[PDB]
Amino acid sequence: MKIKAISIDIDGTITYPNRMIHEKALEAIRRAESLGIPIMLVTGNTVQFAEAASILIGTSGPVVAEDGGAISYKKKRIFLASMDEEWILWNEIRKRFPNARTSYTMPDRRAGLVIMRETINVETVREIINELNLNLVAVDSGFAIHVKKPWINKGSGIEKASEFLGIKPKEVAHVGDGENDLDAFKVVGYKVAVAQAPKILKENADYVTKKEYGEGGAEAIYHILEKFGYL
Amino acid sequence: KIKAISIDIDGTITYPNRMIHEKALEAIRRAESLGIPIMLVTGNTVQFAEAASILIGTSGPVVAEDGGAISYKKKRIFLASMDEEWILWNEIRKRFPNARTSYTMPDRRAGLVIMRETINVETVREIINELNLNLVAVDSGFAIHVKKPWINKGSGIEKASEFLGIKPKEVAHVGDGENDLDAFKVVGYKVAVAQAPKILKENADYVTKKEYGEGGAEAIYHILEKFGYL
Repeated sequence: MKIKAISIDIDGTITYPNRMIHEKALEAIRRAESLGIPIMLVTGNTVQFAEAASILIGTSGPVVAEDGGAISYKKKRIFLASMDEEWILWNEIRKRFPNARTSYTMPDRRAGLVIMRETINVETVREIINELNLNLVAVDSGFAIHVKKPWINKGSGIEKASEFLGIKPKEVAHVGDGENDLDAFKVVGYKVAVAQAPKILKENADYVTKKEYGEGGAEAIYHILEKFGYL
Repeated sequence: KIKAISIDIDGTITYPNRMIHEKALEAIRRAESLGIPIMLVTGNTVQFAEAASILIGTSGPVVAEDGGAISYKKKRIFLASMDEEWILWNEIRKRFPNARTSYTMPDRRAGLVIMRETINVETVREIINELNLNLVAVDSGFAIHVKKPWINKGSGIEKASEFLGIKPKEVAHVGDGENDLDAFKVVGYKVAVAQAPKILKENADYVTKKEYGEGGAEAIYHILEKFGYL
C-alpha cells in the first residue's frame, strides 16, 4: 500500500545523545507536517512528556507513550492497560532490595512500572516476577527497566494510534533506534533504523540511515518522504 | 550580579502557536553553555515543564503550576494541595453544566485549571466569593487558574533559587504577561518582551524590540551582554 504517516521515537532519534531536541530533526518534522504527513511521536517516557514534545515540536499525529501503554490525541488520553501486579512486584523488591528505586515519573504512569536499572538488574526483577508468579515482562532498554503486561508494546500502541488517525498501521513508516522498536517494525509498513541502532534492528529495517541520533532521524524522514513521492 | 535567568515558556520562547522558537532555543543553549542556568517558568504542568527542560536543554529548576510546583534534579516539590478548589468546581458544575476543566488536571496538585472558552473568569470569582473560599482566579489568556492567594511565579522563583543555591536577586526574569509582575518583584533584573502589557513594560529594566520567541532570544542576549558573559 501507501505510507500516510511517520511514527518516530523521541530519544536517540530526534535528539542529541543528551536528549535535547536536534534542530535538523525538528526542521525535518516541520517540513513533513507541512507536506501533509502527520508525525506520531513514540516513547517509553510518560504520556505527559510525549504531549509536551508534540506541542513544542509541532507534531499533529497521536503520541504513543509508556512504550505503547498510553496514547494521546487532541487532548484525549487513552490507556491500554492499568496497574496491579506491578505493585505486588515492587513491594517484594522494596523488602528484599532496599537500594532498588523506581522512576520519579511513576505518579504520571498508568501502564508500566519503570525501574532504575542502576539500582537493580533486570535478571533479579524477572526472577521475582517468576516467583510471585506474575503476568509481567521486564525489558531493559539499556537506559531503564520497564515492567508491563505482555501485550503492551510500541507496536500495539501504534496500531491504536493509527485508528485515531483513520489509517491502517501498514500505512505507517516507523523510525527507531532501539531493540524494542522491533515491536513497532512488526506492525508498520516501512521500517527505518538510525545509524547507532543495534544490529538486530538494522537487519530488520528497510533502510538504515548514514547518520546517528538527530541527524539520522532527519535523514530517515527525508528518505521516507522521497521514497513515497511526497518530496 | 546575575547568575541565572528565569523565563516563561509560552509567549516568550515560543511562537503564538506554542511551538518552540529556534532563536530562543539557540539563545537558551548559549546561556547554558556560558554557565548561566535557565529556569523555565510556566502555568502549565510540572511534567510539561520538565519535558521542556529536557528537550530545550535547561539545567535550572523549573517553576510550574504558576509557582505551585517546582522540579529540579528529578525531585518534585508541590507548594500547595487542592481542597477548596474542588468544592468550588462542584458548585460551578451545578450552576454551569457547560464549564470544563483542563485535560491536564490529573497531572496537577496546586491549582485548578478551568477552560476559559467555557466560562468567564468573572463568573468564577463571583462563585468563589459566594462560597467564601480562600481562592483567587487568574485568566492567563490561555486558561483560568484557581489557586491559593499566596501561590505565584515570584514565590516559585524564590524557592527555585534556593534549590539552585543562589539568591533571587541574582536572577533575571523574562516575562510576557501581567502575572509576571510577581516575578519582577522578587528578581534582580527585569525584562519584558514586546507584546507584554503596558503594566509589565513600565516596570521592566529592558523591553525587547521583538515579540514572542525572537523577543525571548533578544532578552537572553541582552542579559548575557549587560552582565559581562558574552
